[PDB]
Amino acid sequence: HHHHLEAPSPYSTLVVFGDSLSDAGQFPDPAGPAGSTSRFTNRVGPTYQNGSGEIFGPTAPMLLGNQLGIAPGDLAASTSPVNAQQGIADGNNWAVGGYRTDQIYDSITAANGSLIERDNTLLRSRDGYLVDRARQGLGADPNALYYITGGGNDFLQGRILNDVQAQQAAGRLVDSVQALQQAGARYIVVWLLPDLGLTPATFGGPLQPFASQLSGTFNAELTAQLSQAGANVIPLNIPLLLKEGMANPASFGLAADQNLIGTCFSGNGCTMNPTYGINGSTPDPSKLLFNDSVHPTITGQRLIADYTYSLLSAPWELTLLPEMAHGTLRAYQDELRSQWQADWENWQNVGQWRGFVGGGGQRLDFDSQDSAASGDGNGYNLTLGGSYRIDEAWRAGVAAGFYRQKLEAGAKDSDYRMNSYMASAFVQYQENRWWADAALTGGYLDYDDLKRKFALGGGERSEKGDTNGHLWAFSARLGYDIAQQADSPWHLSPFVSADYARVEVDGYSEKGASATALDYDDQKRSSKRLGAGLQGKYAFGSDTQLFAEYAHEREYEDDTQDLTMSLNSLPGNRFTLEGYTPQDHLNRVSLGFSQKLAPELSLRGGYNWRKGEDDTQQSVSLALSLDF
Repeated sequence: HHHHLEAPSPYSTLVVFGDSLSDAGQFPDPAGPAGSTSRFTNRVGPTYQNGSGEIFGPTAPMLLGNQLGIAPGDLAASTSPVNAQQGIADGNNWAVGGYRTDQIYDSITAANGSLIERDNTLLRSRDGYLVDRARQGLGADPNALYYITGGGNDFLQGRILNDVQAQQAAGRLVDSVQALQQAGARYIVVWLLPDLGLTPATFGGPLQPFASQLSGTFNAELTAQLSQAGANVIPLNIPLLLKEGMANPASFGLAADQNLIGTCFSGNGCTMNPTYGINGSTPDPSKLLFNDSVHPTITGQRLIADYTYSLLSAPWELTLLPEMAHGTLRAYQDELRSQWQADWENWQNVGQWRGFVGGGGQRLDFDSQDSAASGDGNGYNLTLGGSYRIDEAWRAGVAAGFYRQKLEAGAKDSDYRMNSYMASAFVQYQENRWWADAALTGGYLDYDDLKRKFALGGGERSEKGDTNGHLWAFSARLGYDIAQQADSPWHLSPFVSADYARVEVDGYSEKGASATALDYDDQKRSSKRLGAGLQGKYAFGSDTQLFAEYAHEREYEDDTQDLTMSLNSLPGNRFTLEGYTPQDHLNRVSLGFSQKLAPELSLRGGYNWRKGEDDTQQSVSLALSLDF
């Protein structure tokens, strides 16, 4: 039910838990305009000063939810006193600045677990997410995206001083994940803890190394526990992303000449950057990574959002790959049918081969779905074949087609290219106004160039791969000629069709092991179609003929597809996301002509138009048909 102007939007809403990394505005903003709320990142500008009247900017989950088409009201905090006083409805972001792992857990599972308190005074309180949901006979939302941060405050408060404590803290994070899973949550984004030695807070200090190694221990327990929790988690490899940013800051929109780990924008608990800091020569928070000692600036927030989005948006394109092959398979079949329609009531003599060679172009055009990217692309093909008239009423033959198809899909025009090699054996019957077709087709698929592009750092990043696949299909149809007359100049025939087609594309691993690089599972997509149609043609005296057909098909394999994958950098954490949904209806018209160039030699052309609810395919062909 997806609007075609919009990007995909798989999720009913975004529900968030965690700490200051994710808080959307639980606490009042004492130094902001009336009704302001606090987020832990820079203010929007132009002055960035406290008391300037400027609000705090957005945090990653807010930016992400927006990208994902989430209702804005959902992106607000869950328990702000400010919202209550203002009459603004509570949102789905339960993250609270200051929360340790145990508090994050309570905010999900416990009575009065969502506490907003400043200086030992309770500002506001409500029951943990699952508790409030339960008081409506509800578990988690099976269609929502869930999103969690946490662990940092455990560290700040000195509750993590050795490997054991770090592992225990990672376990408390996982407890939260499991609580949601057990409650029916089906998609959970989870942060690896950032490398805490690489924050202005500890960087270059004596705590740095112990900070870094305890961070490692935390994440190793986190990924290992999650590996065995069986929850559907999309892990964010934040530490690896940061290393990549450090090595190449300009690619993330950060200043390449600055100390991005040891200086911050605001100067709160950290060395203000002299150039881009709030009171520097040219203040610009977007040029820096850290707003204060641990909290990311607007640029960091966008990076986190874009990083999560790149992972989430991947299946919306990868799931289009089997659809490229169904596309070329169907164009291949159209080209064959065109030959049959030119041959309809007009076969070669008994015992004699009729062969053809031809080619053409095709276009694929997909509109965006809830879990599928919009995309389009051109291709070309070479097809040849031959039939042998066995008998008066029977004919058998074989055919082969080479198809080159490209597709540009997604926000950044990811570039996908495919070589399809198909062949078939077919049989035909026509006797006494009855006619019938049957075709067994096989195919090998070479996806020789797979370049996935996505927004990142105000620019774009690409990940690359190539893969293989194969397909097999059976097609049949049956009709009865309305012309009583086997020598009629025109023939007109209603028909029913049946089609099975299984396309399978092998999984593959994108090259290298960047933080954004994905490894995909095998993919398969089946089509079961029943159709009815009308075909006809008119001969203008043995030299020229025109034929056409219309068909309406029903897809019975119209379940939303899904793709299983993992980050190359985190091989033990596989997750499954939704993709292409085959629509259940398609309509086609085919036009064609045959013109004799000589006794035994016909020139033939075809045009095809296929329309589903979310796509349009087109193809044109030209062929020569000679008689042996």
